[PDB]
Amino acid sequence: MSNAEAFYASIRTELESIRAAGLFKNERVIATPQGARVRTTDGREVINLCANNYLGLSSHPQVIEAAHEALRTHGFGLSSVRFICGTQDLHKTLEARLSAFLGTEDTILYGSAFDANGGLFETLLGAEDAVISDALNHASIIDGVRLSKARRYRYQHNDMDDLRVQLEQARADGARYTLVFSDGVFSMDGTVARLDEMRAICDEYGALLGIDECHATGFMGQRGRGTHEARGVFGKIDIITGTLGAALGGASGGFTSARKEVVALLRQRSRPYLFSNTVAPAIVGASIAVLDILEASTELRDRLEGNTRFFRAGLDRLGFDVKAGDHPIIPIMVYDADKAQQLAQRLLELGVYVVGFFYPVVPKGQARIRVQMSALHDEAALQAALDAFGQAGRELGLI
Amino acid sequence: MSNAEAFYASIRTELESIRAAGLFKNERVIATPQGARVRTTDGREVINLCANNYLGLSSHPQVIEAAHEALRTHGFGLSSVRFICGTQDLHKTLEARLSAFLGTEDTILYGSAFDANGGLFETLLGAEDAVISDALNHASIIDGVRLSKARRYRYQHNDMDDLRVQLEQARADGARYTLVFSDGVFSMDGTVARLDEMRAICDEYGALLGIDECHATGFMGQRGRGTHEARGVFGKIDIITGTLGAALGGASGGFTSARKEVVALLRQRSRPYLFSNTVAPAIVGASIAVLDILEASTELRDRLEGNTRFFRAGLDRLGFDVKAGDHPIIPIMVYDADKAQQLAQRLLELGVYVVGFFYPVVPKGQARIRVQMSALHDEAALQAALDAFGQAGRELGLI
Ligand SMILES: Cc1ncc(COP(=O)(O)O)c(CNCC(=O)O)c1O
Ligand SMILES: Cc1ncc(COP(=O)(O)O)c(CNCC(=O)O)c1O
Repeated sequence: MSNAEAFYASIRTELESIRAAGLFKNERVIATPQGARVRTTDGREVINLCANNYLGLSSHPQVIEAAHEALRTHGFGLSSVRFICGTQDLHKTLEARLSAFLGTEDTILYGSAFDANGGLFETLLGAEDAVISDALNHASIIDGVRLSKARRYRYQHNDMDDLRVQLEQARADGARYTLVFSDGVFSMDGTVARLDEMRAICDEYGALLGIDECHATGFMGQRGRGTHEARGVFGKIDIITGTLGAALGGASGGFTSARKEVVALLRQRSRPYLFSNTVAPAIVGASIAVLDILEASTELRDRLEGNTRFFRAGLDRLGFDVKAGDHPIIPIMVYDADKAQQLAQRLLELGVYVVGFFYPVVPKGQARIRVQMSALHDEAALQAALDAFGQAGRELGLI
Repeated sequence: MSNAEAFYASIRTELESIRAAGLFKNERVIATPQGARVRTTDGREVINLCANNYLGLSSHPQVIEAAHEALRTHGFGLSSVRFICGTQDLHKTLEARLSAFLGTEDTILYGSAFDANGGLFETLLGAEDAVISDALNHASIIDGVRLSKARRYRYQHNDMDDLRVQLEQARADGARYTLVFSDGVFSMDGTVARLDEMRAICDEYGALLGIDECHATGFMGQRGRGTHEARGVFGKIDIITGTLGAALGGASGGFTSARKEVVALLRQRSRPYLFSNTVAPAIVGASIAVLDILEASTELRDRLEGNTRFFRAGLDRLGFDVKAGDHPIIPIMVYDADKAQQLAQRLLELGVYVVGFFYPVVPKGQARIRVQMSALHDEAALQAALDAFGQAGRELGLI
């Protein structure tokens, strides 16, 4: 046995253990555009209830047409980072429009929200500084923090008292600048960070407040500006990182939105911005069309909150443990990972497309289906899916 | 004076410090698609010699048309990670086509090569293991390694004796598995890793061999398959990370190519694959077309080789320290940062678009112009470029 082939055996052993634990993820091959209804390669049409396509913009024909026109005017790829020959007029326009949309001075585009978080903390903070994360922060945030030299603190999920505890220990530890950072809306449980309280706590200690808005931008808040609008702290946020790949088009891209001087240091120093490709022209162009759509009417936002309020009441009535208000992320807890695999595959047989969340995506013993509402869903599909959840929820002992 | 505002003052001071040092980067706003000639929003049309558009596919009409078709048949965004509802038949087809193109059993798509590198080492290696890196490895590789718990060794740039020294030490320090990782072609100086020697040196120690192929795929090797083809080690590479945003279209996306079990574990466990958007349908479809073009004929990479040997030989006869031929990346050292921005500015006035390279993109005191060849250039442009380089070169003291 050679070391290299030994290595491949440890990999194959690891892959076999993951199956045995029921934790192996199987990809489903979709044959159609993203949509509230979708078809797999077997030709079966099913209701998609697990997409980040909150506002239906992923296949919106005006967004689609703006991609066609940006290809015509501005080409397919740029094959360059921003500071060389990857900045088109489109990127500057989109950054201006996102900053106005979000209430910030400026905005810097990244290839993904993952890389915005990746290149944020190491650029702005040093060994003398502290970052203090909600314990449930998205993986991209944790890895961005791990790449920084900052001192790290974690506070219990949504626990404003533990947040005060950590800011005390961080100040005691001699922190110079302190950044409190959290998902605006949490990926896996739908809860909404208490930004109004956190803005107050931050001011008291003099800490910066940064949020990750991937699951808020476009629909949270009366005008879909984000969690900070819904919490009454619009214009009061130090750092917004976010994605173009959820409600704002779904294709690719991310951003950091902040005061002008923060954004300016990120262009000069942030590693993903210096060393990774610019957002593709058709993407930037369609994102500008997305902002025109959402600033013209809150209808899509309102429709989402409506469908959500409907489908949440529905799951309440059936005996599922869902709070039943608004929150387009409806986490249906099943704890056991094998149950989650069963429920996902039973619901697929009854014409509903959802997917099992289990470790390492969610913690062990806390498996779940993450149901995700879209503004696309019509009452027929909504009522249809409730029947599939009621039936499958009874066949497998959940209600 | 509040802590928050003092932080912003720090950022402002640092920006100012960057500008005083001659290290502040200013983006130029291009109003046109990417191509051999380009026009900025001030109307001036100029010769582009600093794109990653090595094969000219960034605005190739068949690549633009495939992206058009994919928008029609498969939509704009998927707004989902792969294991949920972000997998279309296109992603499976491109992963298959790429594996065949590169000589590997399977491929896993990422949002970028930056993320492919970011999600590799932490998923495959542990604290018991070792990574040995060429000292000039790309920032994305260093960042991926930093995120893993493996022990880190560096060998001197392209120094095969030092690599053996590190392989001994890593063995003497008790490494379980050892992965030797390197740029295929190096970002900032165009040198080509000595994969033939390294595959042999790796084999002595049973170390793995991994390569970052961003500046190679499409055009390195007789059939353009990679640096490994060019060194006669095709099919003998444990790990290939690489991009779709350079020679292969220039829009977005990246990949890791490896044996079936590595790729399978990357799907199960790689954080950017789990937690960041799938590649957009238009980019995957246009990528499948890109491989159709490059597998039908070698003319584009052949015209790239010609354009390079002509231009490298031309700058040599002009007195530039440039050397030989065949390396599409032509570094032109100026050392001083100011001299780098001046040279780039003077070349713009003479009708050539290049950009100064300086810290932190390259080391302090080692500023350069990174000329980059494309297959797109006619000899009238390459000749007008040479005249522009001879004039600006002798005006600023370079020749
Ligand atoms: C060696 C290397 N690796 C990874 C990346 C990241 O690629 P993506 O664009 O796919 O993230 C780059 C980008 N380098 C761009 C340049 O040299 O200008 C690179 O040069
Ligand atoms: C809070 C949060 N932050 C960052 C990211 C990364 O975004 P990009 O896809 O732009 O890299 C995600 C992805 N979330 C995927 C999901 O919830 O299924 C997220 O949920």
